[PDB]
Amino acid sequence: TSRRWFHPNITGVEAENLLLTRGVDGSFLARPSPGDFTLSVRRNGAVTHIKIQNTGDYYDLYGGEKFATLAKLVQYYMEHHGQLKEKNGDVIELKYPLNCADPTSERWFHGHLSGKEAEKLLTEKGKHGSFLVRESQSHPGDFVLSVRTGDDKGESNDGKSKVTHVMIRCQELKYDVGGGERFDSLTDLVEHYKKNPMVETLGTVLQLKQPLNTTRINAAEIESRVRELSKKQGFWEEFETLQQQECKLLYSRKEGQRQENKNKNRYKNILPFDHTRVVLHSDYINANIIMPEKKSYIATQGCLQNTVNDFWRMVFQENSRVIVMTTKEVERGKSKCVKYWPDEYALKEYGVMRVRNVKESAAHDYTLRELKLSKVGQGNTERTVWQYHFRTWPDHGVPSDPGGVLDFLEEVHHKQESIMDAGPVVVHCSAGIGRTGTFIVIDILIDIIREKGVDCDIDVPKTIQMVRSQRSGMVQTEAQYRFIYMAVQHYIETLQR
Ligand SMILES: CC1(N)CCN(c2cnc(-c3cccc(Cl)c3Cl)c(N)n2)CC1
Repeated sequence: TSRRWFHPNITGVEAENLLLTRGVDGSFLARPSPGDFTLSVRRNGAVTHIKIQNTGDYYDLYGGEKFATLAKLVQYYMEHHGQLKEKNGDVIELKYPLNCADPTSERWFHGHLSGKEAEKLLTEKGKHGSFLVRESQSHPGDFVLSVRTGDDKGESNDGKSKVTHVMIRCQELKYDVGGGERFDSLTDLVEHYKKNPMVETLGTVLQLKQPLNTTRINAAEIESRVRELSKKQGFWEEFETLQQQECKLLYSRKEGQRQENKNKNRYKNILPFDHTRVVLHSDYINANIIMPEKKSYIATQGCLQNTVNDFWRMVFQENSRVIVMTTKEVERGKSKCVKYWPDEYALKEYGVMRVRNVKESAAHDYTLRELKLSKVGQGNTERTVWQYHFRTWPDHGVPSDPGGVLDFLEEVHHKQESIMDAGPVVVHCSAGIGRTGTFIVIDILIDIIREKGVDCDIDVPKTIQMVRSQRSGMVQTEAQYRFIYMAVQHYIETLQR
């Protein structure tokens, strides 16, 4: 569970060179291509490149299956759960992950950074255990590990906290700390000294507890940050650093893997976490609760014809009053969601549930439907559910401008507020992770902003990671990540005007 097999800055020829020179039959590595990826596997003394497409909904292993994360794909195939057979029939077997040495995707690596800058950052934002690695300014080629140790966090003036700088020599492509073991990369060195902290001569234990947070920003300055991330790419490096931490979120999904529930998932290997699974009071639905660390969400898949009734049971049980569909019924020739709502003015029964379609309202980017949900046998249980069906989301990538999405979310939020103590807001697309995660993260950040104003801190990676711990693969592509950033920027600018 390390994910050292993903090389962010490698190309096809370099991957072939690595697999043949420093590898053996069974060695594999994943690499990024424009939005797609490649799994290069050594077999029979040669290399085979399998394409992995991710347009925004899921990872598509050509000749394989759909996955919410590259980590889960590699796990699925290494552990023999599935066999990556080729069109010929011969099995392509993953065996030995060829570890990468590039640290640009590590949370704690800040190349362009001086000693005084790093010490100032640690004094300001770091606490006990906060650490970072930087390039040595006095020794070109070597590095420096700056670690803080003390009692409290912040720029204290009592001598209880302090910053220590440990030199890291890079000799013959191997990293050491002036003596002892020589590690194959900065990552191995950092992990070793995380497990086995250094002890100073007088007792001080240099604990590498958490990396120094460099992503939390004040909203007012997002503009600058965006430019700082636009000058490889800033957005790309930050999103890849976020992806690197996906192997720490492979939680249990046994309920979705049950044989009774197989037919209730649109995609086989995209399942809900057990600890945030939506339980029905026939208890299974591919849905998860998303709770920001007041308004909660339900992230779920597009309805299957055999799950519409369970979907409406969920909406009723959870007392949800707002639904957000971010996909049309068919995309690029494939079906992504079954029509689960009645035609305008019509009334339809889904199992024990009943749904009237009172009125519809066609907007530029979306359609609003005022449905009335009730339970057959008791009319007192009639309630109004407002379905906001977004229709102008491109089949590939993300919108070019976030204004439509922002007004959409603003209306959704006002509607959710109009109903007192309303249940979670249901949000779904196809697999319920890509567009769903993007919309939910944007809604969370914009709610923070609207409540606390411009004078507040926002952390996009932290929010996305908190949401990913509740459903696998929330926010799928770097395009959606940059779109989140740009939508926050646009909302800040509109509020400032
Ligand atoms: C310059 C650099 N090499 C790439 C950007 N940078 C960072 C920092 N922190 C995060 C972060 C923040 C909160 C949660 C999670 Cl999970 C993550 Cl990963 C991040 N994604 N990138 C630092 C190193």
